[PDB]
Amino acid sequence: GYEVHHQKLVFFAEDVGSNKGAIIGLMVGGVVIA
Amino acid sequence: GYEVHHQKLVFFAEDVGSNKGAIIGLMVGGVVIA
Amino acid sequence: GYEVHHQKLVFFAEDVGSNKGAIIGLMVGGVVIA
Amino acid sequence: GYEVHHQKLVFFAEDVGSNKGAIIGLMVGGVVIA
Amino acid sequence: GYEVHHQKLVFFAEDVGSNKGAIIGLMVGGVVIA
Amino acid sequence: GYEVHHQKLVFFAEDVGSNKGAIIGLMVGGVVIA
Amino acid sequence: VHHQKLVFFAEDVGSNKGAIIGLMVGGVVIA
Amino acid sequence: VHHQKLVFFAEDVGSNKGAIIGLMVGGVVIA
Amino acid sequence: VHHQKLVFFAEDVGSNKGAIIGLMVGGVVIA
Repeated sequence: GYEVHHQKLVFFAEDVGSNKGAIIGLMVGGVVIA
Repeated sequence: GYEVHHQKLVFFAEDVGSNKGAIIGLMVGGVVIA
Repeated sequence: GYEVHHQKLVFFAEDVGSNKGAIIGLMVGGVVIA
Repeated sequence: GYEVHHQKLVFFAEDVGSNKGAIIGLMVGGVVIA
Repeated sequence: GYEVHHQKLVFFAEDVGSNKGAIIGLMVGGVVIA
Repeated sequence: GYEVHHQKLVFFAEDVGSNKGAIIGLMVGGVVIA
Repeated sequence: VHHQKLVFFAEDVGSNKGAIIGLMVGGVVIA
Repeated sequence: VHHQKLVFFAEDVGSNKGAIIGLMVGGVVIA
Repeated sequence: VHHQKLVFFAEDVGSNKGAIIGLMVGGVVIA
């Protein structure tokens, strides 16, 4: 038998988040002047 | 037997989030001035 | 036997979220001045 | 002045491609038995 | 002045490609038995 | 002045590619039995 | 030269998505 | 020169997704 | 020169995704 639980993956926030600017989760080339 | 539960993936917020600017989940080239 | 439950995938908000600006789940080229 | 051209996003074989089995672009749940 | 050209994102074989089994681009849960 | 060209992101064989079994680009949970 | 039952199935065959060739001499068969 | 029952299945075959060739001499078989 | 029952299965076969070839002489088999 197996058992897996309570994992997590977070990216820039889990409770409170703001932003003034770029956030790119994945990119191939390009100019993020921001 | 197997069992998997309570996973999670988050991106920029889970409870409260604002934004003034770009948020790109995936991109292939392109100018994000923001 | 198998069992899988209580997964989740959030993107930019789950409970409360505002926005003044772009939000792009996927993109191929293009200029986001934002 | 901006320019963007000749991008691409090829999911699964932008040419002659056989298929005997499941292909899913997004799946929030289920059981895929290929 | 900006330029962006000749990008790419090839998921799984941008040419002749067989397939006998599952292919998933995103999956929040489930059971894939290939 | 900026330039960006001839990028790439090849996930799994940008040419003739067989497949007998699971391929997943992202998976928050589950049981993959290849 | 005596041939009998080159390929043989003795019960149910659930499906088929490919070539089931009893004998080949030449030519292309793209299943 | 006597051939008989080269390939032989005696029970269920769930599914086929490839070549099941009883005899090969020449040519291309792309399953 | 006398061949008989080269390949043999005596129980269920879940699935096939490749070549199950009873004999080879020449040619290409891309399973």
